[PDB]
Amino acid sequence: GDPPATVYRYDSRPPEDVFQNGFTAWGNNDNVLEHLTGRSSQVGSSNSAFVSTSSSRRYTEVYLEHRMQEAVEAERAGRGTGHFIGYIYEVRADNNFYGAASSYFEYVDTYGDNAGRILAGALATYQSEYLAHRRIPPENIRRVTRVYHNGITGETTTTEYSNARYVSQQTRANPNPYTS
Ligand SMILES: Nc1ncnc2c1ncn2[C@@H]1O[C@H](COP(=O)(O)OP(=O)(O)OC[C@H]2O[C@H](O)[C@H](O)[C@@H]2O)[C@@H](O)[C@H]1O
Ligand SMILES: NC(=O)c1cccnc1
Repeated sequence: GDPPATVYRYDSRPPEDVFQNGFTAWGNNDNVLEHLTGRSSQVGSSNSAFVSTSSSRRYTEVYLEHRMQEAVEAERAGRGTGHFIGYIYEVRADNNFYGAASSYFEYVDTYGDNAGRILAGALATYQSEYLAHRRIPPENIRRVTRVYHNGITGETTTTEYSNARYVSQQTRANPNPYTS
């Protein structure tokens, strides 16, 4: 019943960056609906105040696999090399991580939605999702799984290593919804 002590994040950026610097959110837009619909992320206004994570490692693997498959399709069509490297970061959650579901229900029951119209064509999703407000320090980042895909040979290689900067502290995600 406790909030998760560990969450996961798929990101394209390599540990030389992330292990040293942590994750910082795009900007100061802490509207939960705009984030969960994807409107404030990289593909939208790139100003979200949240860093998305999941209590489900499988969720982040599916996400990684989708991006890898896009590279595979690009090579098959002559519009890419097929090369892809994706990373799944294992992260210790603390009180600055908020459950997406509870944050979403509170938000939309108060200010409402506009389904399909917040981002265009997007519904708000949130199942195993946890939102870190503004930043995840490098000290929270435990390890990474590196998935390397050779675009021409098709071989996929997976390796794992820990972050020297990780600090073992006793924390878990916030039990409460995010409120602005
Ligand atoms: N601060 C940054 N600086 C440079 N690149 C960044 C930065 N943040 C992200 N990227 C790059 O931007 C890429 C995407 O990271 P993100 O914008 O956080 O979005 P998501 O993928 O977590 O999903 C966010 C929400 O959207 C959907 O609704 C989801 O379900 C979530 O609810 C990173 O891999 C990096 O290449
Ligand atoms: N970037 C991610 O791993 C992620 C986790 C949960 C929801 N959306 C994105």
